Amino acid sequence: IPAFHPGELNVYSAPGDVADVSRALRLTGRRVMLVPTMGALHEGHLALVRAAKRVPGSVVVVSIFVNPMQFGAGGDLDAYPRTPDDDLAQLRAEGVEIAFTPTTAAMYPDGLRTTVQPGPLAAELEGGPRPTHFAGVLTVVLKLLQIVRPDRVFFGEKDYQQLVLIRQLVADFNLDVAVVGVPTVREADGLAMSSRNRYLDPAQRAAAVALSAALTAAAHAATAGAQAALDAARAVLDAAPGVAVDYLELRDIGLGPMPLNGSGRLLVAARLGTTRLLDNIAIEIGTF
Amino acid sequence: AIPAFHPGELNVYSAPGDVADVSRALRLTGRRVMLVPTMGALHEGHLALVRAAKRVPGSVVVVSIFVNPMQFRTPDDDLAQLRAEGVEIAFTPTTAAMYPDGLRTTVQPGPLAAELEGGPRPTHFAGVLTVVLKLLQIVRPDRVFFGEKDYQQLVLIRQLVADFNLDVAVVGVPTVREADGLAMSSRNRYLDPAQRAAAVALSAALTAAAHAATAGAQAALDAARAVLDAAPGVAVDYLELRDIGLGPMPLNGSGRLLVAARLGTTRLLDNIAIEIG
Ligand SMILES: Nc1ncnc2c1ncn2[C@@H]1O[C@H](COP(=O)(O)O)[C@@H](O)[C@H]1O
Ligand SMILES: Nc1ncnc2c1ncn2[C@@H]1O[C@H](COP(=O)(O)O)[C@@H](O)[C@H]1O
Repeated sequence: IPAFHPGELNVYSAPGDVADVSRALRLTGRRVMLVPTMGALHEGHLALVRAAKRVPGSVVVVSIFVNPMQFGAGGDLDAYPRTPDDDLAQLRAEGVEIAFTPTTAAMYPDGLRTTVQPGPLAAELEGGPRPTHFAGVLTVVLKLLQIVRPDRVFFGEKDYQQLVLIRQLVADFNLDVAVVGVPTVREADGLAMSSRNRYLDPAQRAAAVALSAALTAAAHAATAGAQAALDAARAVLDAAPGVAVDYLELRDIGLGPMPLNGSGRLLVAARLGTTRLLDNIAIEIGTF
Repeated sequence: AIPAFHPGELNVYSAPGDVADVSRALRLTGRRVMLVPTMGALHEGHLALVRAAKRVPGSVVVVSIFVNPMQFRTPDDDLAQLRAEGVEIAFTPTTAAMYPDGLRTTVQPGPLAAELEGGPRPTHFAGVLTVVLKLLQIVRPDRVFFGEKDYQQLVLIRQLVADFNLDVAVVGVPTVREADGLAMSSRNRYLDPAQRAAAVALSAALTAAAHAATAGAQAALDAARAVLDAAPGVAVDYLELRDIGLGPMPLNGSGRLLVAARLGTTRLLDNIAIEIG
């Protein structure tokens, strides 16, 4: 075990350091909570931190790691926002005791060798045109789960397809961790918080309310059925200046090879200028 | 509740959750959990892994018996052998219990899996590493035991453990051999007398190579080839000298010589440590 100062933020870069500290905490009865992030923290991330915090006896580990493996080449990785000083300041303000900030060399010392191959869900929606993205996510999350060995791991409903795929990972590899989904944090007007929102200029920011407005319109229209819900969403998106829809799909909640019934998830992705935004919402069909 | 466990007796569990719960409970009581993965049909080769696991102070030995459909049966007899060895846990899951959602998330091995045995069987090691990762997470052993017999499998499991940051020690156990050197395998019984006599060439070629190695890598390889060449009906699939991690052989130093061959319809493998010079 390296130094651990309780009630203070401890920052570890070495996998072995955080693994030792986590083990030592776990052996003395603390329950270790893990919150994977790519940094540039905002209130969406803090909702996961707080959910973790409220677990009785919890120690909270927030990982910050802009994982190269889930980026496709073409400057996306270099372009990802990095604000380490603000991130650690926020974690201190939240009472988090552990930040895990690994280097690329420590996570990938052998490059890409053994990796996780996700199931067919990874080839759809976000994965359609980024066929390796979710292998990247599931590989790093598996590694983080093995390094930290948390009792529970926290993921946002914001990245709902990611959340579902993490549940598949946990189920399919018999991982002894509880996956906790945390509801999407929104701005006052409905805009889902994201580190990419900083790339919307004033006009795009105004137009971007249409994604959440479309989804919530759809959620309410859904008493009248799937077609009514989808066409409500399309009408709002269509009314929105310079929103280019990539997809809008209503699926069963597991997003799996199962047709939609009473409970679904409506998912949208759209481009505003160069910024790709995502949102999703629970949908109940024929239910008021 | 935790499932029943009778110390000193063979306790058999088919449900992953059950062996998981028992393993956890035992870990907490001051046992070190040892895992020995098999596909049943046990012989002295498997028993050497068992005995290596047993000798670890405070060990409780978990032997898994599971025929993994993804890398492609004497149940009562296997179980009696384990009882005889003083094994306390056998984990005998069904395919449905191991794969309740079918094949979905899997492990994708690195490029070593496309080589050597990955030649004729390109999907084989994905199946192995997928099932071994699952057994590791179910049982959560302190140490997991594999035979040097399947050396490429062993090296790939070390890669799995390293790459996924798994907290388990991987223990390789030396190949158990018949009196004439042939590596023990359930496949040996398929050989007719001519083929069984010819089959001694694999181990003879490797051991010759090991001793020829004082004269350098080429002398070792040529020695092995000459012994394989003295045997009838032995179709060599490969004969390769690699470093101990199965990368390219270094100029001198330690390596591994691996061989595979087909005798009629039966495919046999063997391998040996080589020290160059
Ligand atoms: N607005 C939000 N509400 C809830 N969770 C979020 C939000 N934005 C990001 N997250 C979650 O925080 C984790 C890290 O997000 P990221 O750093 O963007 O990869 C993921 O589990 C996200 O789903
Ligand atoms: N002759 C042998 N000597 C040492 N280990 C062996 C031998 N035969 C099989 N094993 C090991 O026993 C384990 C189970 O093999 P199997 O049941 O063939 O999957 C593997 O780790 C094998 O490498």
